This record gives sequence, C-alpha cells and structure tokens, in this order.
Amino acid sequence: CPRFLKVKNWETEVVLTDTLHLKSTLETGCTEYICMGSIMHPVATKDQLFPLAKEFIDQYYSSIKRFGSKAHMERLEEVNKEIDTTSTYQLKDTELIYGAKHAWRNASRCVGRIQWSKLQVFDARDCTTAHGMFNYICNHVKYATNKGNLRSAITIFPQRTDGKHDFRVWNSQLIRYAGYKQPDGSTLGDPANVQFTEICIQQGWKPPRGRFDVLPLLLQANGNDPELFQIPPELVLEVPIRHPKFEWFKDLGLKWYGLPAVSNMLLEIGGLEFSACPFSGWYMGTEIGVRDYCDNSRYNILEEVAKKMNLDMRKTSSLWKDQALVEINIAVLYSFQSDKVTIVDHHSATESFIKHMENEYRCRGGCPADWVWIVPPMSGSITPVFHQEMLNYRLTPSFEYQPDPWNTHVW
Amino acid sequence: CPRFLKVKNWETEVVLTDTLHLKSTLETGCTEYICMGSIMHPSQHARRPEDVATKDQLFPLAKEFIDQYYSSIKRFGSKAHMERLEEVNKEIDTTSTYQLKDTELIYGAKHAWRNASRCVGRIQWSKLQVFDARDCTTAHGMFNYICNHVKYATNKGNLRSAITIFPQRTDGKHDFRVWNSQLIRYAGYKQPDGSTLGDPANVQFTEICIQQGWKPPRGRFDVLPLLLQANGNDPELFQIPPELVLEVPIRHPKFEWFKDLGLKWYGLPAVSNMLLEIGGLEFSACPFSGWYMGTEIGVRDYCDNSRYNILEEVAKKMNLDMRKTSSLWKDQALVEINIAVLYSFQSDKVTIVDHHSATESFIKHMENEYRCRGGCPADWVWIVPPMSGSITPVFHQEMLNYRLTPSFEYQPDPWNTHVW
Amino acid sequence: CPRFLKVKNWETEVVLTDTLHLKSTLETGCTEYICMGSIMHPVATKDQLFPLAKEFIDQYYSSIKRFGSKAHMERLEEVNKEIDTTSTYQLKDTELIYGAKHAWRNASRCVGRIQWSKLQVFDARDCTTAHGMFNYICNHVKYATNKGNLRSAITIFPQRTDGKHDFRVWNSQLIRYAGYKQPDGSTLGDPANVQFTEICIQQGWKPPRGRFDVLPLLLQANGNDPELFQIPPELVLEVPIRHPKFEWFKDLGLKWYGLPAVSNMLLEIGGLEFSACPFSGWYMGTEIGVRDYCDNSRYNILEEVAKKMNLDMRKTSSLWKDQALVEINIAVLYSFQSDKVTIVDHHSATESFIKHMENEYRCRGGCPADWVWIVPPMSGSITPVFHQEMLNYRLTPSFEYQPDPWNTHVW
Amino acid sequence: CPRFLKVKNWETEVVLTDTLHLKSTLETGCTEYICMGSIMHPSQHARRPEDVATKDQLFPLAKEFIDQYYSSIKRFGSKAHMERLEEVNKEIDTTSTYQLKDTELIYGAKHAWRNASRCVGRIQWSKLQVFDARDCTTAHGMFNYICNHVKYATNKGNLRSAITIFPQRTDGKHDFRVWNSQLIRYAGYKQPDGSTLGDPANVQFTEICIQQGWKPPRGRFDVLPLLLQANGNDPELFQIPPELVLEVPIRHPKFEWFKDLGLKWYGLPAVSNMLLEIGGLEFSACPFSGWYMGTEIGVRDYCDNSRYNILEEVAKKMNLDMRKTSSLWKDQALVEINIAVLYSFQSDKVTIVDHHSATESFIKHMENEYRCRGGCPADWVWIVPPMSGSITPVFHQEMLNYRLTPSFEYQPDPWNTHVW
Ligand code: HEM
Ligand code: HEM
Ligand code: HEM
Ligand code: HEM
Ligand SMILES: C[C@H](O)[C@H](O)[C@H]1CNc2nc(N)[nH]c(=O)c2N1
Ligand SMILES: C[C@H](O)[C@H](O)[C@H]1CNc2nc(N)[nH]c(=O)c2N1
Ligand SMILES: C[C@H](O)[C@H](O)[C@H]1CNc2nc(N)[nH]c(=O)c2N1
Ligand SMILES: C[C@H](O)[C@H](O)[C@H]1CNc2nc(N)[nH]c(=O)c2N1
Ligand SMILES: NC(=[NH2+])NCCC[C@H](N)C(=O)O
Ligand SMILES: NC(=[NH2+])NCCC[C@H](N)C(=O)O
Ligand SMILES: NC(=[NH2+])NCCC[C@H](N)C(=O)O
Ligand SMILES: NC(=[NH2+])NCCC[C@H](N)C(=O)O
Ligand SMILES: [Zn+2]
Ligand SMILES: [Zn+2]
Repeated sequence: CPRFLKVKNWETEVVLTDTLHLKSTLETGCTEYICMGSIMHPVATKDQLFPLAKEFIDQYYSSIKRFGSKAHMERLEEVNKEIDTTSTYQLKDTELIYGAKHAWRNASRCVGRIQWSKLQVFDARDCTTAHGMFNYICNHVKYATNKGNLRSAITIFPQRTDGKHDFRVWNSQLIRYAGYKQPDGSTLGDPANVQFTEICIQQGWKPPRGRFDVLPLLLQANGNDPELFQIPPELVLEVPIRHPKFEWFKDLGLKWYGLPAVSNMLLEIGGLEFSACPFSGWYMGTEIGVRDYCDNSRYNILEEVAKKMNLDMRKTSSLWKDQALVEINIAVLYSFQSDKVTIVDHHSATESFIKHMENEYRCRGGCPADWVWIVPPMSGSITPVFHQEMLNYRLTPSFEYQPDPWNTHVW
Repeated sequence: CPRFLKVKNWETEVVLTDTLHLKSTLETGCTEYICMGSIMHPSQHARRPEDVATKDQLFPLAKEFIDQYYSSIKRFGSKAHMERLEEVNKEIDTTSTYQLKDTELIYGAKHAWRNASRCVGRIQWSKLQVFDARDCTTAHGMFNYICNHVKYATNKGNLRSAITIFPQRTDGKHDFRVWNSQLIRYAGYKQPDGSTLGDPANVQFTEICIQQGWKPPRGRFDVLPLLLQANGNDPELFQIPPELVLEVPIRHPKFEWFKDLGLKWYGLPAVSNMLLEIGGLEFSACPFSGWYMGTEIGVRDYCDNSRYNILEEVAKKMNLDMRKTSSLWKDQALVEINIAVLYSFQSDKVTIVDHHSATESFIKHMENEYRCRGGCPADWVWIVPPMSGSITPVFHQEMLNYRLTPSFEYQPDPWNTHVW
Repeated sequence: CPRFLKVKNWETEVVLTDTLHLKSTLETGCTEYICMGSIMHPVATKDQLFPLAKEFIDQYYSSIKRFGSKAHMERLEEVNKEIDTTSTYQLKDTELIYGAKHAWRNASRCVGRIQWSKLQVFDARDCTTAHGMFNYICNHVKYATNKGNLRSAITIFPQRTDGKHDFRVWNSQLIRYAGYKQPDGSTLGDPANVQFTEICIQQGWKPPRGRFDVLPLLLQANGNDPELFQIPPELVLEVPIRHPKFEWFKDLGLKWYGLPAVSNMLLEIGGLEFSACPFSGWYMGTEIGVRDYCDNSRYNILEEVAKKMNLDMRKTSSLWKDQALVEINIAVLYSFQSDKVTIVDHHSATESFIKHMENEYRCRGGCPADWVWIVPPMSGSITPVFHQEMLNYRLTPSFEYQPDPWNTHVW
Repeated sequence: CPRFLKVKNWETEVVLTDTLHLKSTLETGCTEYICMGSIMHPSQHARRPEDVATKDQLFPLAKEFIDQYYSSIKRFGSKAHMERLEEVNKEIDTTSTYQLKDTELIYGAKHAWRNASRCVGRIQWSKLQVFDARDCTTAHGMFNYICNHVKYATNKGNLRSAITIFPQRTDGKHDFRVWNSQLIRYAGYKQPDGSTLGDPANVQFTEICIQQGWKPPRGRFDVLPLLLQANGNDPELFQIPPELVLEVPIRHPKFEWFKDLGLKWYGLPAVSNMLLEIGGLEFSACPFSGWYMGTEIGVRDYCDNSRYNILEEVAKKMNLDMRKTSSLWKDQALVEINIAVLYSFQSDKVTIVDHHSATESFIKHMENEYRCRGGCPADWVWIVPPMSGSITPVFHQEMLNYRLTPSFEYQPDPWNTHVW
C-alpha cells in the first residue's frame, strides 16, 4: 500500500522493484510533508513482547523452510509460556545466530553487507561480571584481528531485564584513541573521545597524554558501576601510515588501529534488547583517510599535509584540500596493504555493495539502504552507489542507537 | 502534529530551529515508514501533468500566494490586499484562471528560486533579472526572447542570473515549451560503432532535431539548435547565433598536454525544461540561468560513465598505474580535471564558483534563512557536491527537505505528450 | 508499512490481523488529513499495460500453485509479445473466470461475498452486434432467474480497445422501472430512472406511462449508437407485495422484480477494461423495502403506508416512520418467500458476511470492506457488522464506476 | 495538494463546498491506500499519552490557538493579539507551559464541541455553560465541583449543556482524572453462571470500586460512585447524593406490561474520561454533558448484545414468532423499545431528542457551518443513528471527516497507567 516501489539506477537505466518494504513495522522519522533523510538520529511489557516474539519466531521458522511445522508451533507455545511466566524469554542459540546476522543484513547504513552471513557470533549470555566481559572482549579481539587477516565477529552479552541490570560497554568502539582538551582550547589526540577520556581519568586511568593513546575498556555488568581494564597491548594491531611516493609522509607520525569494533549500539531481536553487543568487521579506507584524519573536528590534518606537499593554499579554487585528501587516502590503503591488514577502498566496497543490492532484490525483494551514509565521503559520483536510487526503511532484527551510558547511570 | 524541529551541524555544534516547515502544503514523497530521499522524481500525489487546474484547485492556491505576497510587503489585511483577492477570485470565477501583476510575477520567480531545495546557489536568490515574456505568441517570438536572455545573462563572461517567463498554461492544448533541456547543450550521436559521440544525455533530443531537418555537424561538441513550441504548435528549429554562445577551451595550469584532449564547455548553464508554479498558475516555459559550480562540469558532465566519461583518457595522459582500484587513480584524475575546469574558466574571466566556496556560502545563507525566515528547505543528497563530500561543510550539516510554493517542478518531456 | 493492521469487534472483543492490505496498489481517496469514507464516488499505453498484465498473471499462477513454472514463464512471454505487437492482450478463459470471481471477492461494498466463488461466467467476448448483446443478455436473465431459484452470474462483453469501440449497456441494471416527470413536478414510476427513460423515449420507445413499466434495453456494441430491445416479458420475473397480517397492503399495488442485475459497472482485470459486464445475484430485502420503496427520492411510500396503519403522524417522536419501515420490510421478505423467489434478510446476510470475513482473514489475511455500504440501511446496530471494525482498500481485479455513456457518446 | 472539496446530498442534490478542511493539522488515521473510517481509535501518530508537550511542541500549538482566538473576535494583528502572543511565549520559554485566560478557556471548550466530528448535537455548540475548575486541588474539591455540575445541568429535567474543567496536565505526574467513564453510570457484576448482572460495560470499573471499599448493592441499576483522582494521587471514592441523580422508569404508551420489565435509565449523559486539548494544553479531567438522543439508550444501551441485551425478552412479551430471522422480530421489538424510551422521558419532562429531529437539526447545522465557516467535520459512521439509518437525512449526506483543534480526544483508562 503501495505494493510495489521502483528504484532506478541513473547510469545503467536498470529499474528494480522493491516489495521488501512491506515487511516494515517501525517508523523512519519522515512524514508525507517532510524528509528527515539527513538527520543523524531522527522496558517491554508482556503485552508488547508477545507480538514481537511471535513475529520473530515466525520469520525464523519461515527462513529455515519449516513454517507451520510442529517444531514451529511448539517453540511458539514455549516462548509464550516463558513470557507469561517470567515476562520475558530466551532465544535458542540458533535464533541468536540468525537474529545477529539479520540485524547486520538489515543495517541500512552499512556498505559492507555483502558479507552479512559470514559472521562469527560469540554467545556471552552467561556473562555475569565486568572481568568476565573483559575476557570475552579479549577473545573477540584476538579472533577478529587474526594477525591482520580480519574476520567479522559480534559478542553478545545478557539481554536487558528490568533496565536496572543492563550490561554496557561504555567505549563507543573497543579500540579508540584518547582525546584531551588543552589549556588553549585545542585538543590533543582524538576530539571525538574527549568526554569518554575524562570519565576514564576520573575513574583512575593514568593517561599517557599523547596523540594515539589506546583507551582502556570501561565495562558495566548487570547494571553495576563500570570497571576499567587495559586491553593487553599485544592484542591491539596498529598500522603506521606511510605514502608510496612521499618519503616525508611517515614523518607526520600518523597511525591507526586495524580493528573497527562498534561497541555502543543496541541489538534488538524479537523484542529482546541486547544493550551490549560489540561487533567488528574491517575498514573501508575513507573512514580513516577522509573522516578520522580530515574532519575539522577529528585529527584535522589537511593543512599539515598540504604544506608538506608544497601546495598553494591561498585560494580555495586551487583544490589544494582535494589534492591532499587523495594523497592521504592513497597512503592509508597502501599502509594497510603493505602490512597485510584487511582494508577495502571505496570503489571496490561500493561496487560490491551494488552486486549485493542486486542479489538482495532478486532473493529478498529489496535492500533497505541509506544513501546519505552509503555514498563515500569523497569522490561520491565516481562510485556506482551515487547513481543508484535507494529506499530506506527499518526491518527487525536491527542495530539501534542508545543513549550514552553516563547520561543514565547512577553510581 | 505540528512541532518546531532542530537541525544540528556536527562539526560546529550549531543547532537551528526550523519553524518554516509548518507552512508546507505539498508532499515530499516519503512516508512514516519509507524514506525516498534518494529518489530523483518521487511520486508526490501531484495531479496529472496533462490536466489543468480546476476552480476548486485554483481558489486556495491563489489565495495562499496572494496572502503570502501581501504579507511579504507588510500589507496583510490591507484594503489593497482585500481588493486584489476579490479581483483574483472574480477572474477565477468567470474565466477559471487569473493573471499575475508584474510585481507578483517577479516575487513569484524569486521565491521559487528561494524555495528550490536542490539549489546550493540560493544566497543569490533575490538578485534575479526577470524577463516577462507573457505577451509572446510565436516560436520566432520565443527565439527573440531567448536570444535576449542569452545575451543579458552571458554579459561577456560576467554572468548575471536571469529568468524568462513565457505564457502560462491555459487549457493544456496551447502550452509554450522549450523542448531543449538547457538553452545551450551539446549534441549526442549513436555511432555505427555502438559507441556514442558527443553528449550521451542528449541523444534522443538530437535525433528529434535531425528528424526535424537539422543538419548535424557530427562532432563531439556541437551546440544544439533551439526547438521551440509556442501556443501548443509543433515546435520549430532555430540556431542560436554563434557569437552569443560563450565557450571555454579546457586547459590545465601545470599539464601542458591537457589542452590536447580538445575539451571545452559552455559558460551559461540555462535549465529550460522545468515548470514554474506561482499561485496555482503554471509556467511551462521558464528558462533560468545563473553560473556554474565547477563540479557540475568537471565531475558530472565530464566524469559520469554515462556522460563524456573522460577518466581513463586523463589517467593515461597522467601516466597513472590503473591496474588496481586501491591506487585511487580515478580520484587523482578527478581532482586534476576539476582543477583544469576552474582554471580555464577563471583565465577566460567567465564566472565560476568552486565547490568549497559555494557550499561555505550556502551554510551562511542557511543561517540567514533560519534567522529571517524560520528555516531553509534543503535536499542534502543534491546539495553535497559530487566529489570531496566531507571536506565541504554541508556534508556535516543536517537539513530538512520540504516543499514550499512558488516552486520549480519537473514536467514530462514534451515529445512524450505532443501529438503532431 | 505498517505490515500489520488490527481490527476489533466491539461486541465479541475479537481482534483480527490484516496483512492483505499490503497487496493494495490503487488509491482510496483518503489522505492522512482527511477521510472520504462517506463520499459515494471519491486507454492504457503499452508501458502502463506490461506491469498490470504481469501482476495479474503472477497472481493467477500463484493461485493455482504453479508460480515459477513452466506454463507461468511461457504465459508471461506470450502476454508480453502480445502487448508488444498489438498494444493489448487476450485473457485465457481460465484467467477471465478467475478475474471475474476475484473482482467480486474484492468488492468492498458487497455484503454478499460469502458466495464469491459460486459465480457463473458467460464469456461474451465473441460478441459484435447489439442484437448479439441482446441474445447474451436474454441468456443471462433466463439462467440467473431460474424460475425464482436465482443463480449468480456475469456476462462479459469485449474489452475496450482504442476507447472509440466500447461495448456498453446503457441501463444501470438489466431490469428497472421507468420514471416520468409530470407537469406539476412530481414523478410517476421510479425517479432514479427519469433521465434514462427520456433517452429511451427519445430513441422512439413507446412508453406505457405506468408506475412499474419495465424499461427496454439500450445497448451499444463496438462504440456504435445504442439500440433498443424489449426483454421478452416471460423472462422478467416479478413479485406482487403483500403483508402477512395487513390484508390491505396488497391494495397499495406494489411490486418489484426478482433479479437485481447491475449493468453499468466496469470490470478491470490485469489492466484490461471490460466496460460492459452485467452481473447479478439476488436481493437483500432492505434494498427494496428500505431504499427503493422508502427513499424520499425513490417510491417514497412511507406516508401512505403509515396512513393505512393509522399511526399518529403528528410527531416525529412517535416513531411512526420506523414502525411503517419495519412493516414494509416484513412484506417484501414475506412476498418473495411466498413466491419462492430467492431473497435474504439483513440479519442473515450480515451474519453470513461476518462468517465470510473471518474465513477471509484466516485464508487470505484480510477482507476489504466499506462499513458505510455494508451496514444495512435500517436497524444498523442490531446486525453484527455495525460492531465490526473494517479496513477499506482497493484490490485488483475489481469492479469500478464509469461515466454514464450519454455524457461521452458522440451520436 | 490543497483543494476545495464538494459534498453532495443524494436526496436533496444540495452540493456544499468545503474550504475548512484546509485548516486541519492533525491526522485522521487513513492513508491514500487504506481507509480507517470505521476504526474506533485509529492510530494517528500522536505523541505518547504519558509524555508531556515539549517547548517545541507547545510554541506552534499555542500560536495557532491564540491566532484563531483573536481572529474570531475580529482582532487579528492588533496590539492585544501581539501582546497576548508575547505573554504566552514568555511563559512557555520560562516554565515550558502557559495559562489560558478565562475567555480563551471558554472559547476553547465551545470550539472543541463545535469541532467534535462524532457529535450530532452540535447545533447547540455555543450554548454551553463552562465551569472553570482550574483552582481545584483535592479529590473532595473535585466532588464538590462535580455535584455543582450535575445539579446545574439536570435542572430538574430541563437539561442544560455544561462542562467542568479541572487543572491541566503539568509534568504528567500530577494529572486530574475522573476514573468514571460517565459521571452517572450503572454497575455491572460478573455472575457465577457467566452472565452479567447490570451493565457489562462497567464490570472492570465496578471491580475497582469494590476493591477500593465500595459496598455494592448488587442490583441491575446501581448508580456507581465517583472515583476521583486529584493532583496525581490515588483516586478517592465519593457517592453522588441520590437526590441529584434524576432517573426515568421506562413504560410504553400502549403495552401495559412494559413497566413490568423494571427498566430505567438516568437523565444526564455526562462523558467524563475524555481529554480536552486547547492550544497544546491538556485538560485530562473535563466532564461534559448535554442530553440524550433516544437511540443511545433504546438501541445501544438496551439492545446491544454486550449491554442490557433486552431484545428477546421484549419480543417474548410482545408474543412475536422468534423462530426465523426474516420475520424481523428483532426490528419490531427495537422500534417499540425506542418508542418507550421517548415516551417515558417526555412524560417525566426530562429533555430528550428523537433521532429524526436530531439528524434534521444536524443537517441544518452543517448547512449553517458551511455558510459561515466553510465546512463542518463529520464522521458519518457515528452520525448516522444505530436504527432506521436511511429514513434519516444524514444517511444520504456526504460528510468529510477531519480533525480541527481545540478538540476532545480519547486518553488511556487511568488504571492502565496509574502507579499506587
Ligand atoms: C566486514 C566489513 C564491513 C565493512 C567494510 C563495513 C562498512 C561499513 C561502513 C563504511 C560503515 C559506515 C561507518 C561510518 O561512517 O561511521 C558501516 C556502518 C555500519 N555497519 Fe558496517 N561494515 C562491515 C561489517 C559490519 C558488521 C560485521 C556489522 C555488524 C554485525 C556492521 C553493521 C554496521 C552498522 C550497524 C552500521 C551503522 C553504524 C552507525 O550508525 O554508526 N557492519 N559499515
Ligand atoms: C547563481 C548561481 C547558481 C549556482 C552556483 C547554482 C547552483 C546549483 C547547482 C550546483 C545545482 C545542482 C545542478 C545539478 O546537479 O544538475 C542547482 C540546482 C538548481 N538550481 Fe541553482 N544555482 C544558481 C542559480 C540558480 C538560479 C538563477 C535558479 C533559478 C532561478 C536556480 C534554481 C535551481 C533549481 C530549480 C535547481 C534544481 C534543478 C533540478 O532539479 O534538476 N539556481 N543549482
Ligand atoms: C449473491 C447474492 C448477493 C448479495 C446478497 C449481494 C449483496 C449486495 C448488496 C446488498 C449490495 C449493496 C447494493 C446497493 O446499496 O445498491 C451489494 C453491492 C455490490 N455487490 Fe453484491 N451481492 C450479491 C452478489 C453479487 C455479485 C454476483 C456481484 C458481482 C459478481 C456483486 C458485486 C457487488 C458490487 C460491485 C457491489 C457494489 C455496487 C455499487 O457500488 O453500486 N455482488 N451487494
Ligand atoms: C445538546 C445535547 C447533545 C446531544 C443530543 C448530543 C448527541 C451526541 C450523540 C448521540 C453522540 C454519540 C454518542 C455515542 O454513540 O456514544 C455524541 C457524541 C459526542 N458529543 Fe455530543 N451531544 C450533545 C452535547 C454535547 C456536548 C455538550 C459536548 C461537549 C461539550 C459534546 C461532545 C460530544 C463528543 C466529544 C462526542 C464523541 C464522544 C465519544 O467519542 O465517545 N456533545 N453526541
Ligand atoms: C548531517 C549528515 O547526515 C551527517 O554528516 C552524515 C552524512 N553521511 C555520513 N555517512 C557516513 N557513512 N557516516 C557518517 O558519519 C555520515 N555523517
Ligand atoms: C540516485 C541519486 O538520487 C541521484 O544520482 C542524484 C544524487 N545527487 C545528485 N546531486 C545533484 N546535485 N545532481 C544530481 O544529478 C544528483 N543525482
Ligand atoms: C452519503 C452516503 O455515502 C450514501 O448515502 C451511501 C450510504 N451507504 C450506502 N450503502 C449502500 N449499501 N448503498 C448505498 O447506496 C449507500 N448510500
Ligand atoms: C466498529 C464501529 O466503528 C463501531 O461499532 C461504531 C459504529 N458507529 C457508532 N456510532 C455511534 N454514534 N456510536 C458508536 O459507539 C458507534 N460504534
Ligand atoms: N568498517 C566498519 N565496521 N566500521 C565501523 C565504524 C568505524 C568508524 N567509521 C571509524 O572510522 O572508526
Ligand atoms: N549552476 C546551475 N544553474 N546549474 C543548472 C544545471 C547545470 C547542469 N548540472 C550542467 O552541468 O550542465
Ligand atoms: N443484491 C444485489 N446484487 N444488488 C445490486 C443492487 C440492487 C439495487 N440496490 C436495487 O435496489 O435494485
Ligand atoms: N448525548 C450525549 N451527550 N451522549 C454522550 C454519550 C452517552 C452514551 N451514548 C450513553 O448512551 O450513555
Ligand atoms: Zn525521507
Ligand atoms: Zn478514510
């Protein structure tokens, strides 16, 4: 209603038909009179949980081609008695694996979804303490890093109960660099992490006060006050950034970590909420080269690089920023590759994503996709995704945003 | 339910409050469940293009526009307001259409620009020369008006914004249409090769011209003739006098070989296929022009695979290693082409703006608009330039897209409608 | 989007879930800001036809559980080549029958749809003249009347081609009574048929000028001027109306016809348009007893029945109209039953409809229904449909309104 | 796209033009693809019931209301309009709420009635007594105010329309609520045999009253106590003084046995569980009353299968042959019950309107409203009486349903939300 929606690719003229949108139950934020497409961010009762669980179990049994089976019916009744009796329920291991992979399949902001079914799921639902969380995270980091040959993984901690016993990873990613405000108002290190760094120091962390200090983990188990743990340094793979032609590039002393491991999202499956679910894949180069290094509110290196390149910086129309941007991005890829650390460039990644989108239309009837996030932050129209119409809608299971845990926790 | 909305800039932390969206009366194409922000022409439950406005459609649309006009000149509820409303109503009542005052037409055109959510150039919105061509009756008359537009707008390279507005739709059988999609564009030809010579965007229009008896030079940059439909008649061909057509040969400030590619482009971007809607009145022929942002030429026109597709050519001449995507050879060539376009336009003293300067001005305009008007409708997908997105400030700026009227709207290609 | 909608019955508290709304492709007339639920009325190119034909053939092949065959793929190719070469296509007999039955299944205004699959389809696509049409119409009337034991039926004339060659039955129903404007402004016979009656007279029909004159058929074949034909009187089954207790009722000289045969609708199947498609079932009593007899702008008999009942008519609050209404409706049912002519009362009809709706939710995931038309025009809340929430949406194949032919027709 | 819409009456052929729907700012629940005209509580994308308006929600809602109010007293744009708007804005920015003037509250209440698309009684809309109870602070104070209401409105059978308006919502933790669905209603009791004694609609509410300590007489027509929530505290029980409760024993003008059924009803329909929204302010306790239309009692209260369900018992005493549905025995009994209700109220001099008189007046009202206001929102599903539909003129009248504010809205039963 409408049944069929069409997307066009403006380079190939290929028109595709979406019916997967019909499975949407959650709202996007837009209305018929306003589009919120560029806005970054536009305790279940028994009664609410029943339908959400049924819908999930239903789709699970359908996916394994056993819809209507007595297994299907019995699982439904078991779940139903479980909710009725404890006001919640437990996923079977198979359901949790399915839910996690599908939350990734459904993530409309992820260009990496061709890999969605190749995902190692660590089931940490028996975890009870922050030291326990630390151990699981270390196994995840070791497994995922794999000496540079990165492998996708998610570690899933106990689901929410009453909301007073939440497991949380206070870090926004498992591995990030510290940020300190300087007396003159500038920032040393990564300005994105200034608040989180302050919390860590406040909690007792001794800060080395350099540019690329790996943050410790701040871990909350069962709603208890969070605890600090240092990731053993031999587990954190880093790459020093050099350039294949500019010998001076290494002199900038840039580096970055190999494993991008988002750790502050909420994974929702059949109405159940996994507030601690760090997951990791591998980098697309522009995430580091364009955003991390060249955002004005991040490491902000364009000007230094341009100076070393001896560019004429007096006029914006010389495109000195653009020129430097490319060199930086060349260096990031070249450095990761030289060190045998899995990375993908924005051309290869977006081309793969288009193939994935086409497979998804053919087998699933569509592929929810957020064009604003999917198109890379540089060279947008010389990647195929710029020219591809897309439709954005929300399927469950899904990854969602949740408030920072310091905004809620009582000590 | 009505509410004020906040937009945040994620670099500056500046948060702005949108109140203007509350005035929107036209649909965006999204729903609560499905966002259609990246669809180029979403369905927006508009009435069929071939239909003309009924009285019941016209009355509210004319009242809303006249109210907004009298409100804008600080004369809302005045005797003149009331009398103008009465006159407009009698006209709709007795003829089922009305005529705009010249002042209203000028106001309408500037506001349609002010309201164009896809336009990054709107800081310039009130500086618009409006050529009122509503007395035009023939295709030759149209030609004359268009030659004036081209001459005034071009201004020997010192480009000036302008719009020329032909007679409004009546019964839908006497429409004025400029068949060209822009006043000045290059021909495209399907070759015996299978390849395309010239601009592939213009292949169908080119065949129509040829079929109308136009003699194609069959080169890579043939300026297209005008094909102009007056009063609903079959369209007629006219060659723009070549001396009115300002072109720029493309060269690079450092690469002496770049000029050997034999690239050029025209100075005057003049969109000619859109419909201007003011108070329910439809101006189906309303060519308008400003000046280029360099990426329009250097990224899209030159580097789209379905356009001139010059990336490989240029990368070869640059002696780049093209074996792997990860060398970013495409991105290197792209920066150089875009340098050359800006340099070539600046050297010939033809107005151009680069994507950094254009987007920085847009941010400034947005802020002025939130302060003086309560918002600025903007389509992020179109506003963020097609290269270097996040090293421009608009990438980091949340925008809200909504449709205000007066507006510029798309309309079907006339060869899809026209019976000969 | 949303995938699930709920309807509640406010007498039983049963909640049903609708998913059939998802197959909707056509608009209703409402918007998010206005409801047009009580508004009575709120040629296809090659490019339009391809998708409409595909959607239909797909749903047909899915209905016979052969989706993705073999026969399905070839039928699609055949249809596509047909549209390609001729800008139109022909339905198989199978698909025509299926389409006709589904148009009835989908008609949200019809309370009689429990019967939807028991429909006799007379395929009149080989018809070419008005006399041909007359013949097919005589067949339909005779078969559907069946001496009082009415059988549902539809006769389908050739589809529209260029729009200049339309088949049309100018009558709104095959059997209806003439109406005559009188010099003093009153009307003799049925006021609803005055315009059509004048046309007939203008075409040289010699009018009896009584209260219940059965109209001639006015039939347009192949876009030609329409022609007059008298329905052989022996084919026209009528019922004199008398009352089981009031011996004086028969003296009112009332009668009606047995066969309600709507003849002015358009049947749309897979993008094809059948502009002449008379169809019939049998009456619900209130149609005659409440609407045809008691509408102020119909036979308007309330006051004279009330007079004969000797009711105090001086105050609305005596409910003299309501009493008369019930008595007239009793007489209609009693008369049809006494003469063994199929009829259904509004309790039995609406009860069957709720049972049908429940069947449709179980097997099809919903049942579009227009509450405004489904609730009988008397005694609303003492039928179960009044208490039943319904969703209205438009499914194809469908029956649609079309303009009176005498507005368009060039003589 | 905005347009004027036409509604036709299919008996009288009168066509009216609706312009008022263009003012609507709240959703109906339908979409372009799915009509929800018969859903009792469609979801309309309202904010969560248990949230309170933010500044960003309140600023435009308050401006819209104050504009309509000053426009109504022909004072739009005046100094007073501007200064009132200024004062409201300071209050919102400073306390994130505001207070209505007495005149604004009275205007708001009357227009909420005028705007109630499901009410057939709106010809009466401007004749409404407003009891301003915004100074109330206790459950006992609520009781006193409600006693005042019942006494004023009943007026010894000569019923007068009234509303009593308790303090608006603040943080949502201090809500005033009448837990009763109407001020006067009959208890219902589930019986060991599975039947219900008294009124099944009130079983759950009755259960709560007994749990709270009310001693149930356990009969068929027990007048329920008030359960009153002040300032978000647990609610308190209060019996209405029985001399304030006017009741009518039902007898028939021809059937001597009718009185033997021991039926009665109360004179005063006082809906007490709705929320009154004025300018984004929320009056969660606002009991209002007019007088009955006969069918509300005769058809629904007495003949719904899930209410008193009296049909078969009446038909038996009428000696009807109940073996077949097509004898229309149910329809005959229905009419007689309805005659009895009207006759009884009229004999006792208690205001009542029959459904012919009520709907004929409503048609007149719609016509007045179209003439003076440009429309009348109306929900046909609710307006058409539950018996004899098409022998009332509203059945034949096309209606447009849309939502204007101020308005009366549904809110959740407080026992689903309340923390003890
Ligand atoms: C395996 C290689 C992968 C690649 C190359 C990749 C690529 C990306 C990129 C480039 C983004 C945008 C990042 C940003 O701008 O902040 C993204 C977002 C995202 N990806 Fe992936 N992805 C991968 C794997 C995964 C995995 C394993 C998951 C989860 C199981 C995942 C879920 C997400 C989600 C939820 C987002 C949105 C995050 C947000 O809103 O901040 N992706 N992906
Ligand atoms: C003065 C210099 C101007 C600049 C630098 C500018 C910039 C731009 C750019 C870059 C686009 C996107 C073009 C594309 O991707 O195809 C655009 C679109 C547009 N601009 Fe401008 N603009 C200017 C003047 C104008 C004028 C004079 C008008 C009309 C009065 C106008 C109305 C529009 C409209 C309606 C669009 C959307 C076109 C579409 O949908 O395809 N702009 N503008
Ligand atoms: C079998 C016995 C049937 C019964 C008892 C029945 C009942 C009804 C009734 C009472 C109406 C409302 C009529 C009015 O107010 O004018 C109606 C409408 C309708 N029915 Fe039936 N129906 C029957 C068979 C059929 C058949 C055979 C078809 C077509 C195959 C059909 C399609 C329709 C349509 C399209 C409408 C709406 C017509 C309009 O908008 O004017 N029904 N039905
Ligand atoms: C003058 C006497 C009045 C009459 C005869 C009358 C008539 C009616 C009727 C028959 C209903 C349908 C009730 C139902 O089916 O449950 C109704 C609904 C309504 N009326 Fe009135 N009305 C009157 C006065 C009022 C007053 C004084 C107000 C408020 C100030 C009001 C506001 C409403 C509202 C909001 C509804 C919808 C209630 C709901 O959704 O349950 N009416 N009216
Ligand atoms: C305002 C805008 O939505 C915001 O800058 C977005 C744009 N697109 C993005 N795309 C990706 N992949 N990641 C981001 O952080 C952003 N930021
Ligand atoms: C699919 C997508 O909407 C389409 O390619 C858009 C993207 N953004 C654009 N932005 C501008 N300015 N111009 C365009 O033509 C486009 N094309
Ligand atoms: C205005 C209103 O929609 C119109 O009177 C409708 C109401 N319901 C109906 N219901 C049926 N079945 N038939 C009708 O003709 C009508 N008329
Ligand atoms: C399902 C349906 O909407 C519901 O039964 C409505 C129908 N019309 C009504 N009409 C009025 N006046 N009052 C009601 O309670 C109802 N109930
Ligand atoms: N490829 C991924 N899995 N990315 C997740 C986000 C990493 C983030 N963009 C960063 O630069 O650190
Ligand atoms: N700056 C403008 N006014 N542009 C209008 C569109 C021009 C178009 N993008 C082109 O490259 O030809
Ligand atoms: N039951 C049917 N098939 N009805 C078709 C409509 C008949 C119409 N209502 C009449 O009174 O004549
Ligand atoms: N006329 C009114 N004010 N009605 C309000 C609703 C009364 C309700 N219908 C009842 O029967 O008790
Ligand atoms: Zn959107
Ligand atoms: Zn609706």
